[PDB]
Amino acid sequence: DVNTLTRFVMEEGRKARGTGELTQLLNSLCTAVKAISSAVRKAGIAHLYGIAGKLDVLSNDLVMNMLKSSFATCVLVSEEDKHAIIVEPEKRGKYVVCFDPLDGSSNIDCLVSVGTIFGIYRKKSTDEPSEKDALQPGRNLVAAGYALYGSATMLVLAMDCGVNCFMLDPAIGEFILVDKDVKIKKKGKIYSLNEGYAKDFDPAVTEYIQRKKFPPDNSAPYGARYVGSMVADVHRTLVYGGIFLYPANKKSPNGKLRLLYECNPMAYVMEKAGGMATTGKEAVLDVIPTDIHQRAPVILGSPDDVLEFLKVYEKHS
Amino acid sequence: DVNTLTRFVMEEGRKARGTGELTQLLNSLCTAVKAISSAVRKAGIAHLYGIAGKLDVLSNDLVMNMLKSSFATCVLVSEEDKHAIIVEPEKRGKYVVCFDPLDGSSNIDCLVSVGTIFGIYRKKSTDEPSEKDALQPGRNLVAAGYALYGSATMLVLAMDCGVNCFMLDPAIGEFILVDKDVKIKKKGKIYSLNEGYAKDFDPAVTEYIQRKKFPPDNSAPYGARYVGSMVADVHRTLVYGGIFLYPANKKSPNGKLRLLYECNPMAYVMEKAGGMATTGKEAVLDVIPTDIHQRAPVILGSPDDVLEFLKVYEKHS
Amino acid sequence: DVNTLTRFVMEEGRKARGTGELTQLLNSLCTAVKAISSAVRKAGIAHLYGIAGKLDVLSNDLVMNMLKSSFATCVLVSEEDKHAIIVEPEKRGKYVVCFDPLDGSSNIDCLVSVGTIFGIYRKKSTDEPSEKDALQPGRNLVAAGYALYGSATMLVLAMDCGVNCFMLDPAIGEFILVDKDVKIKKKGKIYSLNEGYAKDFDPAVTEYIQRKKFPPDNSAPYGARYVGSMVADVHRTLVYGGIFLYPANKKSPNGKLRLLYECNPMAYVMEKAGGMATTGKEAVLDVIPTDIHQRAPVILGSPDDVLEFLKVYEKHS
Amino acid sequence: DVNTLTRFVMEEGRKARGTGELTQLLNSLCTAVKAISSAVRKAGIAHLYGIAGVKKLDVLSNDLVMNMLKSSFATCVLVSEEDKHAIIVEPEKRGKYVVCFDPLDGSSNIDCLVSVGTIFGIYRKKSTDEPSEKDALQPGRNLVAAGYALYGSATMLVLAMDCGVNCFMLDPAIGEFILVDKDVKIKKKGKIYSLNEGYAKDFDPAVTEYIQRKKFPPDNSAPYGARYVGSMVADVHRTLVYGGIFLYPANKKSPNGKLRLLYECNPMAYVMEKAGGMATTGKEAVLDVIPTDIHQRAPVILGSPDDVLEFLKVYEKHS
Ligand SMILES: Cn1nc(Cl)c(Cl)c1Oc1ccc(S(=O)(=O)NC(=O)Nc2ncc(Br)s2)cc1
Ligand SMILES: Cn1nc(Cl)c(Cl)c1Oc1ccc(S(=O)(=O)NC(=O)Nc2ncc(Br)s2)cc1
Ligand SMILES: Cn1nc(Cl)c(Cl)c1Oc1ccc(S(=O)(=O)NC(=O)Nc2ncc(Br)s2)cc1
Ligand SMILES: Cn1nc(Cl)c(Cl)c1Oc1ccc(S(=O)(=O)NC(=O)Nc2ncc(Br)s2)cc1
Repeated sequence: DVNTLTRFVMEEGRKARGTGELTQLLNSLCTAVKAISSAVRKAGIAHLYGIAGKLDVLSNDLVMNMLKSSFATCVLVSEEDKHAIIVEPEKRGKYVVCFDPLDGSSNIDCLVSVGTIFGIYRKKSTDEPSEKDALQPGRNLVAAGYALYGSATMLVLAMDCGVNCFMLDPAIGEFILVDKDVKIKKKGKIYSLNEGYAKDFDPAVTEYIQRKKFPPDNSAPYGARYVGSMVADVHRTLVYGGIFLYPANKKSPNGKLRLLYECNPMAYVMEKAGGMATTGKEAVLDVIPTDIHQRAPVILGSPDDVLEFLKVYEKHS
Repeated sequence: DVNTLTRFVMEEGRKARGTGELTQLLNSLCTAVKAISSAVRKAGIAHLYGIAGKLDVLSNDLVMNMLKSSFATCVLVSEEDKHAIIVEPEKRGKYVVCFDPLDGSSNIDCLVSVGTIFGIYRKKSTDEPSEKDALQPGRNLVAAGYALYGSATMLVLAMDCGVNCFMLDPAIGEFILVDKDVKIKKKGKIYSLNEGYAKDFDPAVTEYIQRKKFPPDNSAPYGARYVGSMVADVHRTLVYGGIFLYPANKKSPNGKLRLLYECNPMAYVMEKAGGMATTGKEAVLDVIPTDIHQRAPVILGSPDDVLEFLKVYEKHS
Repeated sequence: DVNTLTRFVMEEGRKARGTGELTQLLNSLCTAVKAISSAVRKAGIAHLYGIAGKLDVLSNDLVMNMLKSSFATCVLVSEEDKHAIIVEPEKRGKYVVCFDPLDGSSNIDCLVSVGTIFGIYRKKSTDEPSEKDALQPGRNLVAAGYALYGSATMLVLAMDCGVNCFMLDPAIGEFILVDKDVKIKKKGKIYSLNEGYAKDFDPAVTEYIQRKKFPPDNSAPYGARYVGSMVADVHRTLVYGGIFLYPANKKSPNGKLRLLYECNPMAYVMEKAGGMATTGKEAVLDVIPTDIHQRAPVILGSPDDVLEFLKVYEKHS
Repeated sequence: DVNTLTRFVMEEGRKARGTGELTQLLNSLCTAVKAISSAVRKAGIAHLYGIAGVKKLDVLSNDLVMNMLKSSFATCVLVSEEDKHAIIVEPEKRGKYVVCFDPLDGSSNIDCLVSVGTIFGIYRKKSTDEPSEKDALQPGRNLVAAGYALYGSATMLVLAMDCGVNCFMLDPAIGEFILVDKDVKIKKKGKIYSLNEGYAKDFDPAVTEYIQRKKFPPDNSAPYGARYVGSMVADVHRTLVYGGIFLYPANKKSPNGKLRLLYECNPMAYVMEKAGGMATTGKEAVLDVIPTDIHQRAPVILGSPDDVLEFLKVYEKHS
């Protein structure tokens, strides 16, 4: 039987017997994602170039408006907005959404892959909506994932029962279920990070990457990959295995990536696929935020590889 | 005024007052690229998954058929085909085409950037056509370039008078002139290579990469990017500046990339944009081929960055 | 606020808080409509014509497979099938759907307008399903409507509270609501029928056409339009006003158009918009079918015009 | 072998060993036809209805056709249904051709999603005077090429020239016109007539009789069927594809007809003849009328050759 994202979400909703508010959220999110992809692939560009005589701003506008009009959300935290967004009373619902509307849109001049990342939280108190409702630990996530605008457009959706991958067919505007319940390899052969920052590496990271290149035994050295776009680099790790690092050093003791709308959804997708995601000191999903735009270090991927990193990291503790 | 790819090539053809055989070729190749892009973006994939009840092989078949049926070619070399292709007598024209129909289609499961790379030669010998007609050095190219199937679909077109970039507008299926007479930065700040082969690196490469991480003049360290797909890495280098390296290792004593339909078209675009491309001993475009699938090492990019590598290279004899 | 067809159906579905089975139905039907439209507009025709080396049949297969796999249907009557289709046990649900997957596709060689017409009924008995579940009169319709593949693709959806029109935006694959709670004019200025059949006209129709061309009270005469595809003509009647006639004559005492999947869903749309639809003797919606493929004559449109037709009609006994 | 319109035009242009001006012309028109098609299909309508928080279609269509032709460097006078006076292309962008076009015919009923179309006729500039409006006052006999885009259930381009008529189907996945029907010819005699019978009370005595013969044939053969979409491009292309007759004739209230000679009557007549059909005004051939005004009207009766002749026989009985 053929399966779409919309058919998938309704069947899970009927199993759980909810009211439908979460499904209205996800459907709005898919629709916004399809409009973003259309703009990213440059539909209608000939008109700007004079046939008859902004991209991340538009992206944030498509996601914002579609969520407000869903009548299912109450607080929206975005990489584009300095303060959290409070939905007006007439359009209010019960969910909290943290998103990066166009991850990697800084290097979009080289036609690099870009993506939309989201984490969806349930609102905990009945107090007036405010920023405090987005300050939950990654363990509290209801669902999370990302859109990859790569050679094709794919939506990866993680929930309690696991991770599923959907492919956008642009002829009809439908996400097609193509990979059910994916699990990451127990141990990989690729390591992923920016080695240009070598002089600033934490001493454990230095040794761990050295062990990937010069094994003390006779194993094969690892290969290396780094796109510079999180949605792309993390998605390769899921599909091929290996380790992804944007770690802490003395210059950025808390890392560079934002915890809420980058680190948490990817940590969630990883753990639901059998992987791990750590800061070195603790699991990313266990961190309690105190600011919506706060940073977190992250090392994620295959479990044997993260354990091997934690072994070196603790050796230097 | 709006300019398209077809209008651009027709304008250049009347300037040159040629017959139009090259125009029919370029038009045929552009049609093949618009077809491949539609396949890479998964248009119509919903039917494969039963809505009504290989990709690089297809890419190879689309480029093969459109070039044959243009009546403009006589020898065709492809990464998918073990031997060169001899075009039948009724469809022969005066040009020779070397192409990789879907470069990077190995990592196409991680939705990595993929692309089509091509190089165009006027047949040189008057002999009956054979594989020897594709063994010309890259200096002899009439035109060269690539389609990058990234976040959007772009065609980069290089010729004697320079490099032009066209953006595919899928709404109307037309390439739109968006970057006229493009030039690479004189010097960049990103380096690109697979550091997993560090244990097999030649001493010259070992030293040059050391200089990128720990600069001797206390300048800021370069950043590193490595997609693992040549079309993406080169286009990022072209759009931003910097250096791209795939040198030899123990597994590849003659280097890894293919000279005919990977290294040379990229050497041509670089030099036509003001960049450089070397193997260490000589310019890639100066290499005289003896076998159609032969390998070459390559270091290319911004002119100041490649000169700095060769300076280190001659230090080690 | 922007509204899509999917948002419209879920919000109405939550208004009634039904099980979700009818929503899973309409979502599947909408998905088939987008697929038909893409093939009707000739997406991918280059592959059929050998770029790398039926339409009503595919249309019927898309609607059949998408409805079966919705788990919301058990009996399906289609213009393409001699007998009704009984859904297999594991996929049986509670709704009955009548559809013409591609109305007017015989004249598709002149690129005339084509359309999909559908009506949805509820299962009548709790016994095992059979054809009798589709032999309901039009008065029982839960929903009905049509897609018009014209200069654009529009979905007109009629239900208890009235009729709404949605426009397919092909860039993103979403139906956008453009006309809310539509009503036809009380009286129009256009009549629509095949006047080449003048020789077989009932005396009443002849007189009614006489008064439109030569008004006895010197009002201005009506204009004439006749496309020859029912979905197109009916939609023109709704948008501009007037009357559409395919009536009974001595040769076809029961008309030409089919009652289940052409006449009934169109009569339903008209009445829900403030119009009328008659066979001359009674309302179309009051007709009891005895065979899934039985015919009925139809006169529909503006209320003053249907009454003026019946006025002449009753004078002639 | 697969054939596209761009490949087809480059091949014919190379046979004739021309300069390339006419191919650059048609290529610009094909692109204008694809942008119009994309707009008529309502791509991007979600932005007009507030999905993220303009021009009428005939204004955009006329702007698209105008801009692409000027920028082709192949034209010098442009007559459009939208513009009162002829347009003289500025000196730096002048070429040798004159184009009379209707950019979106039938766009009045576009609210009922009726078929719409683009009609065009191409002339070479004849005189060596500085270009002016008079350069468009040539009779239809002078056409280099003519045709139409029909934005119907699919988008098709019909191109007529000296050697005949060819049809291309737009594949929107790649944006290419694909040659699908080569060298079309209309049937010698059809079974469909096309005109607005609602205005019967003003009919000329012959048109009354001819339509009388089609509904109640004197030889008791089967009657013709009637079709009238109300949009010229859809109706005429149906005539070409299936045969029959299309009529918009003269009456006492409109002695010169309603349709315009330059950008409606002549291009449809030209396509008809190059496919084996006829097109007449009753008194003379459409292609033989010498205009004195670029927006002057003409009656037109066109379609299968045998069907048009039966009209002219009735026409002359009434002198
Ligand atoms: C928790 N989680 N995370 C993802 Cl990801 C997915 Cl999937 C998923 O599973 C649910 C759970 C609850 C809901 S819900 O609360 O919205 N319930 C409904 O929608 N019920 C319906 N009734 C009629 C129709 Br038709 S659907 C939706 C999806
Ligand atoms: C050399 N180079 N490399 C690229 Cl890339 C491009 Cl662009 C370009 O420039 C030419 C040069 C020669 C030709 S040609 O030899 O084919 N001649 C013609 O096409 N003549 C025509 N006549 C009428 C029309 Br209309 S076009 C085409 C393009
Ligand atoms: C009857 N009619 N005809 C048309 Cl046309 C339309 Cl609109 C319409 O309105 C309904 C009424 C009931 C249903 S239903 O029985 O399927 N119920 C639900 O779907 N409930 C849901 N719960 C959560 C989510 Br989310 S939807 C569907 C549509
Ligand atoms: C007269 N007519 N009507 C239609 Cl319709 C068509 Cl088709 C057609 O036939 C010509 C004749 C001449 C030209 S032309 O004068 O523009 N010549 C060229 O384009 N020559 C070329 N050289 C290299 C390339 Br490549 S094409 C264009 C089309």
